[PDB]
Amino acid sequence: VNIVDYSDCFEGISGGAIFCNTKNKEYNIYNKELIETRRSPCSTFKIVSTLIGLEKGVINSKESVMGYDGTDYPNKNWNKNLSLEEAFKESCVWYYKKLINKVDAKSVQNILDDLKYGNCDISEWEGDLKNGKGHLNGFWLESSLQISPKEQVQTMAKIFEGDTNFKKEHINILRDIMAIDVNDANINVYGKTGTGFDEKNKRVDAWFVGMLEREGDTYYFAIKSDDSNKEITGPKVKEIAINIIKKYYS
Ligand SMILES: *C(=O)N1C[C@H](NOS(=O)(=O)O)CC[C@H]1C(N)=O
Repeated sequence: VNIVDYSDCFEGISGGAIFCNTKNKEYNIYNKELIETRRSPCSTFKIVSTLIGLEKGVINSKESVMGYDGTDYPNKNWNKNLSLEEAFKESCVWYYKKLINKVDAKSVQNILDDLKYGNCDISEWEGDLKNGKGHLNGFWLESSLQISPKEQVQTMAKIFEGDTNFKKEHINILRDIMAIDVNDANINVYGKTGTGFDEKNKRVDAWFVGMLEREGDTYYFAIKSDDSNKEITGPKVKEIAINIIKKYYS
């Protein structure tokens, strides 16, 4: 377990990082206190909810659709019968809300418990209704479910090392749709951003969680900001993560 200084890459933004290679159990940690602190996963939960939907047969493949009903949304790309692959990359809220609401709460509870997914607290199934966004809410978006960056890495590793009961075919669908292009063909990067604002503490929850493969070695990682600046988003934290990968993991 190595404590490291990645502050140079964070360019003044408050956050932490954890990279884990489970082959040689090398844990690299920047800001250990933050890395151990549970927060809402926000849209990073789509990694797990995709697998839930696949396992329960709500969806079947990266082409699978959820039956768009014509509702008007400001994001162009949400206004169509988009596939799993597109809904994942566009973080289409209605697609993933419809998906999870076809699954009974006990099945979700048991999968989160099996994955050790943070506090596994789905008690506020409907999410943070006080923000006014109604059905564009859920337990995973600044609501009851909370997970630490370290626990995210532990979950990612369990899934992608094949230590869960999720089907290999379903894991590979997730892998496909999480693949990122980082303009470096000598590393494969996979991940998902998340963005939320913690109203209680007046800080962002900005995430980039995923994995990294470079010549036989795989690193599971989670980068997380808790800055008080609302301009700090998951996309911004993904930039930071990419800088760290290019600097230290090439
Ligand atoms: C998830 O974090 N969300 C869904 C969507 N995607 O965010 S991302 O660009 O960080 O991946 C918009 C923000 C957020 C939400 N408010 O639902």
